Amino acid sequence: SVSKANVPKIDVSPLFGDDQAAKMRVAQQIDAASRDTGFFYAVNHGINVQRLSQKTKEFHMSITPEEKWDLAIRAYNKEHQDQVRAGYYLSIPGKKAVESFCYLNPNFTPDHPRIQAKTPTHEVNVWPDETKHPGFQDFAEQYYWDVFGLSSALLKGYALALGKEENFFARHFKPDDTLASVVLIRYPYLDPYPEAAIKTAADGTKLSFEWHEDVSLITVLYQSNVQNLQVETAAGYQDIEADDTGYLINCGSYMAHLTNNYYKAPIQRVKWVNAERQSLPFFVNLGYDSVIDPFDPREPNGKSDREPLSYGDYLQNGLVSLINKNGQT
Ligand SMILES: CC(C)[C@@H](NC(=O)[C@H](CS)NC(=O)CCC[C@H](N)C(=O)O)C(=O)O
Repeated sequence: SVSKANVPKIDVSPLFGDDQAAKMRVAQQIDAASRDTGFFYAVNHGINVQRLSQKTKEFHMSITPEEKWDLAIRAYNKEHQDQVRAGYYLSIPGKKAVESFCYLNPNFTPDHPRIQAKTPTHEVNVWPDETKHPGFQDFAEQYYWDVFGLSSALLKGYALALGKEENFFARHFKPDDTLASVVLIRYPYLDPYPEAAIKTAADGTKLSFEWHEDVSLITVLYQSNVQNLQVETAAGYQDIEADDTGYLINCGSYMAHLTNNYYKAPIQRVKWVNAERQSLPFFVNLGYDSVIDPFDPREPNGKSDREPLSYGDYLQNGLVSLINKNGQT
C-alpha cells in the first residue's frame, strides 16, 4: 500500500576539492534528486556522525527536569522572554513525546551588533552547567562548524546544479551572521505510548508529526537507524529509508521561492514509531538581510515574477507559521 522513495546516495566529496568537472557531475546528481523526490543522502561527507550521535545521547539521557526548566524556551518558561529559538523544548509526559534542544550561531554574543540591536530571530545560546555536562557545549559548538563546512560545500553543488557560479548561495552563508540552527531532537520509547501524542493522517497513517515543508534554504539532517520519514508524491506518501551513516538533504521553502519552484521544498512528515531515536537537523539559513534574486531555470531568459525576499523576514514568518500549523514542538 505504501511504496519507497528513491533517495540516491551522492558522493559529495568532490565538492570539497578543486576538480571542477567532478563537481559538475555531483551537481548533476543534486539536480536530478531535487527534481525527483527532493531528497538525497550526502555520503563521504567527512563528519564523524558516530560521535555526534553519542554525545547527543549522553546529553539527552542525563539532563534533569530542573536543568530543562532552566534552559526552557519562552513557550515553556515565561521567565525567558528572549528565548524564542534557542533552548530546551520540553516533553509533556502523557501528551507530548518529543523533546529537543536548539542552539544558534555561537558568534551571537552580547557583543554581536544584531543582539545589540535586538533584531528578531537573533539570540544568544543557552547552555547547561559545564560540570554537569562536561564537553557538551564544546562538542556542540564544534559540530555547528563541522556541519557548516559540509553545508557550504553542498551549497556549491546546488549552485552549479542550477547553472550558477559555485558561490551563488554560499556567499550569503557566513559565520558572522548565519541564522542557521542545530536541533537535537529526542524521540523516546514509551510503554505505554500516549495516544494524545499520536496523530492520524487523512490517509490513516499514524504520525508523530504532520506534513510540513522545511523553513530553510537547505536542510542537512542526521537521524539514527529507525525509519520514520515520508515524502509526499503525486501518487501518495513514500517511505524514506533510514541511513545513520550519511546526511539526508533536501531544499527548504526559500529555495523553492528563488527557483520559481523548480527545486520544490518537499512535503515531509514523521510516521509514528515506538522506538528510541534521534533526529538532528541543521537548518541552513542565510543572514537576516540576505536577499537572493529569484530566477527560473526553465526559461531561456531565466526571468521570474517572484519578489526578492529578505531571508530574515522569511525565517521569522516561516517559523511562526510552522508553529501555528503543526503545533509547538
Ligand atoms: C526531520 C523533521 C521532521 C524533524 N522535525 C523538524 O525538523 C521540526 C518540525 S518540522 N522543525 C521545526 O520545528 C523547526 C525548528 C526551527 C528551530 N527551532 C530554529 O529556531 O531554528 C523531526 O525529526 O521531527
